[PDB]
Parts: sequence; C-alpha cells; structure tokens
Amino acid sequence: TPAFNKPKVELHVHLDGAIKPETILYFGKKRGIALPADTVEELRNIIGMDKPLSLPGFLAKFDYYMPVIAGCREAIKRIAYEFVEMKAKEGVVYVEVRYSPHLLANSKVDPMPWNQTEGDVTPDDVVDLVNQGLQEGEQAFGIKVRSILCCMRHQPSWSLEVLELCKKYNQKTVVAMDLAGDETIEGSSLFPGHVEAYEGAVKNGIHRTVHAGEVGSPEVVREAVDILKTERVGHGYHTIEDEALYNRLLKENMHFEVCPWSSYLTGAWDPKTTHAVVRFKNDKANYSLNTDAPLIFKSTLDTDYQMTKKDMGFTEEEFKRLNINAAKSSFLPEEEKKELLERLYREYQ
Ligand SMILES: OC[C@H]1O[C@@H](n2c[nH+]c3c2N=CN[C@H]3O)[C@H](O)[C@@H]1O
Ligand SMILES: [Zn+2]
Repeated sequence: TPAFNKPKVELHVHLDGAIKPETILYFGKKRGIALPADTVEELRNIIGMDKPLSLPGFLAKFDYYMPVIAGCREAIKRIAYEFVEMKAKEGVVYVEVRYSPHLLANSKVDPMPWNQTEGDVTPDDVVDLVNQGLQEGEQAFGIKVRSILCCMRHQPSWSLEVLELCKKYNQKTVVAMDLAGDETIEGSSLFPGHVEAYEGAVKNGIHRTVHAGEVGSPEVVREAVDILKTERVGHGYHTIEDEALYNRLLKENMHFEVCPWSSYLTGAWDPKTTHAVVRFKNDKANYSLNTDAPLIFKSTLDTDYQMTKKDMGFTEEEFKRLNINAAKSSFLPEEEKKELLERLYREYQ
C-alpha cells in the first residue's frame, strides 16, 4: 500500500540531504573523521528530526555529516550513484537533484567549508564527479536524472561561478540554478551576487528556480518572481498570504515545488493552520510533491504521498494530475519533456 504505486516525477530534493546513513558511516571510519554516532540507527537519531525544529535548526544537521563527504572524489561519486538507486526504488522515473558544488569542494573555495585542508577537489570537479555518478546510475537503474546547482544565500560570492558551472555543464546533467540556504537572512535575495547571477541566467537561457516562502513572507516570493525571474518557486507556502500575488502567480501557471513533510518538520507549516497545499490542490495550482531532504526528515517520497492522502484528502486523480504538471514544468528540453509526458500518460492509463 504505497499511496501512489505509479511512476512519479521529483523536482525538489537535495543530494547532500539524501545520503544513506551507511555510506556516511563508511567514510567516517575510512577518513578518520568524527561522527556523532557509530551505529546507523543512532546516527539516524542525531541527524534525523523528530518534531518541528526551525530552518536554521534543520540546516545545522548537515554539520554532523558533510565533512565526511566533502573533498573525497570516491564519496561524491558514490552518493550520486546511490541516489539514483534510491529514487529508482521509489518508483520515480524522472528527478532533478540539487546541491551546492562549493560545499563539497576543498580547493578553490573561499571560505573553506567544514574546516578542510587544501586539496584537489575543485568546485568544477564536484560537478563533473556528480555527473559521472548520476550518469552511471541512469544506466544501471533505468531512470532519467538531471541536476541543479545551488547558490547559497549567505555566500553570493559563489553565485557567479554557479552560473558558469551551469553553462559549462549545460544538459550534461545541469539544467538549472537554485538559490538555497537560510531564507531568514534579511534581504539575502537582493544581494548583488545573487541578482547578477540570475540576470546572467536569463541572458544565457539557464533555467531558474528559487527557494522562497518556505518561511519568509510573500515579499520574498515577489522578489524571486519579479526580480530574480524564477521559473519555479521552491515551497512558496506563504504566497497565499498575499491574495493579489498568489492569484497573479496562479494565473501565470507558476509551478510551486511543495514538500509537505518538510514544512511540518521545519516549522514552516503550523500544524494548527490549513496547509497551503490544500489551497493549491483546490484552486488547481501547478505544483509537485517532493521530498526535499529525506535523510534529515527520516522520510521517503511515499511519506509525503501518505501524508497528503490521509490528511488533506488527496486522491489518485490528483496524484496523477500533479505528476503531469511536474513533468510539464521540468527543465527538460522539449523533445525529452514530450518523451516523459508520453511515458506518464501511458502508465497512467
Ligand atoms: O542541498 C544544498 C544545500 O541547500 C541547503 N538546504 C537543504 N535543504 C534546504 C536547504 N535550504 C533551504 N531550505 C531547505 O529546503 C543546505 O544547506 C544544503 O547544504
Ligand atoms: Zn529545498
């Protein structure tokens, strides 16, 4: 009984947020790097979230394990291959994985993430390494996987390079640019680096997606849409607070990348108020149902389906509808997007 035992499309999930506790454990020992536990189970309890934390609270969990992956070619390549494997088993036929190339490098990055020591794993190298892992998993498990590079809110110095990385690796997996991180940083959307990287994404035809409204007010969504030119909005739960904005976006067919479980666990969604996804569903909005960071929410793609099904009252007709909208809104080239639509319509028959 998996809520939606049919092909799915995932548009919103972070690679460094969907690693197997087993792989984390393996490289800790292998590199002699300290973890907060030496058992996959207790490692799941230190990293995982039980009840709602906050955004900065959730973001902190990465500290427990990122140091173990970063700077290790074998590790970056392996988590990528293993991610496809994970998604294949969830019955996902198309996925867009996102991650920050800088937070995994150890050379040519400033400031040095995780107190690393100069190495040879350059930000470019991590993109190439992940491509090889993703490509190898596509062949082995038979699914299509594409990737998105993330700009980090607190480091706009990195953004112009994320843009060049998206250009160099255009279609060689890289399909878009994301703006991720601590949304709570006042005006972090307007920082020049971010603004210029996005002005550049536009002139070079690089697809754009931006995390907004997960926790910030509607204005942050307005900045993403109007100033950064997002083609999609990660979360966007607060947009409904501005009926004007919302309705305008609704008429523009703006895609909202929803992650139900996630909103509850980051305190993004107050359990005492109707979920914005119920509105999106009811107004027939363009959106998708995503996992965001399974490792930290101790969740699976099914977790979210099961959630919208039990509470919120979603149905298979709706499940089928949103997955069709997710495919239409993918950052896939037309010919490939058509191919996806065909496949879903076939298996939905
Ligand atoms: O996945 C790349 C990075 O995006 C950030 N991230 C992960 N989950 C989220 C997030 N930023 C904002 N909201 C959340 O959906 C993390 O700092 C991780 O290192
Ligand atoms: Zn996210």
